Amino acid sequence: SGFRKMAFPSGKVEGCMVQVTCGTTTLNGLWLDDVVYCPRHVICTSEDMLNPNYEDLLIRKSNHNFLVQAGNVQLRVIGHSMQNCVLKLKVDTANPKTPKYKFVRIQPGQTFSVLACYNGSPSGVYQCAMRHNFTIKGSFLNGSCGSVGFNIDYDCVSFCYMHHMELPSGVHAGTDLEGNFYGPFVDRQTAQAAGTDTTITVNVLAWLYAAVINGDRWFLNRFTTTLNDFNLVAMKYNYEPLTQDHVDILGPLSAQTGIAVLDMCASLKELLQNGMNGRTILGSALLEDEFTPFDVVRQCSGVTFQ
Amino acid sequence: SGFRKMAFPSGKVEGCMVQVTCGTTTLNGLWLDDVVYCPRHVICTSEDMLNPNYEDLLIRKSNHNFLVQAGNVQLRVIGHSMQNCVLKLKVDTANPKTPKYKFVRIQPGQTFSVLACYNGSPSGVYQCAMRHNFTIKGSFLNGSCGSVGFNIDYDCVSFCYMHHMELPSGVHAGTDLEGNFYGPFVDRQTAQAAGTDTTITVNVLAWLYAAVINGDRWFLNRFTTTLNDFNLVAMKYNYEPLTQDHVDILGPLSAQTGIAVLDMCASLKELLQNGMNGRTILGSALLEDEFTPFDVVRQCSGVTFQ
Ligand SMILES: *[C@](O)(C(=O)NCc1ccccc1)[C@H](C[C@@H]1CCNC1=O)NC(=O)[C@H](CC1CC1)n1cccc(NC(=O)OC(C)(C)C)c1=O
Ligand SMILES: *[C@](O)(C(=O)NCc1ccccc1)[C@H](C[C@@H]1CCNC1=O)NC(=O)[C@H](CC1CC1)n1cccc(NC(=O)OC(C)(C)C)c1=O
Repeated sequence: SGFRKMAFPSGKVEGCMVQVTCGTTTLNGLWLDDVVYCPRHVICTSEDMLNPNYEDLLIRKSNHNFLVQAGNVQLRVIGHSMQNCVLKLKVDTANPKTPKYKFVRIQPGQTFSVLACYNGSPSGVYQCAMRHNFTIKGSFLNGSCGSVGFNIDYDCVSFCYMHHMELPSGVHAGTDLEGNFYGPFVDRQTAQAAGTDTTITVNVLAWLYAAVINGDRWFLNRFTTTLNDFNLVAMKYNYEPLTQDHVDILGPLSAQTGIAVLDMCASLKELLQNGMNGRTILGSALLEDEFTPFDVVRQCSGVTFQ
Repeated sequence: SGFRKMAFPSGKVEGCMVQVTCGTTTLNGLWLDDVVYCPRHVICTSEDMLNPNYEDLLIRKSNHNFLVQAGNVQLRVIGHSMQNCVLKLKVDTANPKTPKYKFVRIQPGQTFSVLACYNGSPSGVYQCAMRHNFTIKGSFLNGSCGSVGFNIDYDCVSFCYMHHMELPSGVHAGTDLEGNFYGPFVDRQTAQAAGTDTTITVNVLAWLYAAVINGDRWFLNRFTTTLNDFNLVAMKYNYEPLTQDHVDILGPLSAQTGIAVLDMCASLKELLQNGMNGRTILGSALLEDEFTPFDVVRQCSGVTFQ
């Protein structure tokens, strides 16, 4: 009973957070086995930030220019290397708290938990979606760079995001753990714009299934729709096209509720055309799009992790 | 920048969660030093739930009846005791991961993080407010009882909630860690209902201040109101009366923004009377009341825990 935006338990990732300082800049790093991963702009001064030549700047650095602290312990840096927009600092000690992990690049519409960290110390946890303009709607202040986003499957932590920068109107951009940016962005202090954002249709449909599962049924109508006719309306309201893959992905939820996917699309189509008429769904007065189909199943069926 | 509903990092609590089985009932317990805390109804059959005589039921229980697992390590129960609605199981092994902790009874209007667990394994984290009707808007399934709510101050975990039950409005009720229910609820299978609930006015104001700090400022206006006139309008909408102590508690956010509380109240009065005209505030189309002034200050100033 109840439906909440829910993050993964963050303990397995808390144990990996360290502090990385280079010269005047302190941010967070991720300590896995004997490697610390952090944003490469830790080597920049405020002047460098406006147009940095990272390869040239890094040649000027040595292992001892990197001060890495895990709580009250300094880790010795014995090697360093750049991979795209992240640095990899080899350290002489392996992290005893390293969880089972992998690095993944997620797709737009997929969600993950962010452990917001400052000076190597975890501060809070919240859920984010990779939007189709490759931004996230985060909560990030000075010092949060190097905080990571992740999912947990059983005991395995999949790291998918490392935080680098803020974009206009309070949204955020970063890389995967191989240092490749999500979206057309670059780690440079210059004006950069994100593309127009859109609503994540398959996620709205998942959340409408969550609503039915939790006893909110008032938006269900007696119609069905074809995929084409639905998308004609969806595009008029800045919704992402719904694909047959999306329909197929919603299958398990539609079996759980006895409401065919294209029937739910006909109810969504009516909501888009007529609005919500001042009524709420799952305690929201708008249509929510940052719950994936899996998020809904996971929460409504009690999947756990250890 | 950016403002998100944010839970505390949960790892300090994850290291305390265990599974407690008694007969056919399995739920979660909280393992601190050599004591495991869990809901006393773990000793009940469904037949016991109608009017359980907990004192008599417990007398018939052996230490051997209590099967406690921490991961795949069984803990030997060597003693048990009842305190109000919580059972205290003394175990052979003190929890090596016991954090610095306190037991506190939170006040209505205040927030805390819930670590939802099943079979002693953490599954997710989210923020809840203790409502004025002594319920919380949680997400809890079969097997979640014994999950706890907490705040973290520096390195001290203040445990304030243990989950016991769901109500016929989709909300939840439980105890403090001394086993005393919040609200008038009882741990037996009887018809129970949440009282009327009021909107937490001081929290709505704090969230409007959060909005301004993050640059979402369209609802600000040049008008001011008296405290009494604001409360005349507020009371009609089932908002909690705003006291002078509330105005004082908002002092830090008022000073940060330069917007006097009675100036902000004129925004809130206009939003109550005329609605939002299809705009959002921090991404919400309704007025959010589950952020405390401290939650806003904590998030917008970036304080950290360890
Ligand atoms: C990250 O570097 C960080 O946390 N660094 C440690 C630190 C920084 C400053 C002071 C003390 C310690 C920050 C994270 C930012 C901060 C505010 N919100 C965030 O998400 N990243 C940057 O500052 C980033 C670095 C560039 C990519 C390499 N940066 C620099 C300068 C400007 C912006 N953004 C910005 O100005 O956006 C607009 C829309 C123009 C306001 C930026 O992200
Ligand atoms: C908690 O006891 C628990 O999780 N126990 C272990 C377990 C239970 C069931 C199956 C396997 C394992 C549950 C938590 C509830 C369950 C679903 N969501 C929750 O939040 N608590 C209860 O069942 C509670 C126990 C009473 C306090 C001692 N209980 C009993 C009887 C009735 C209700 N409520 C209820 O019927 O609510 C409605 C909305 C009317 C369905 C109740 O919580």
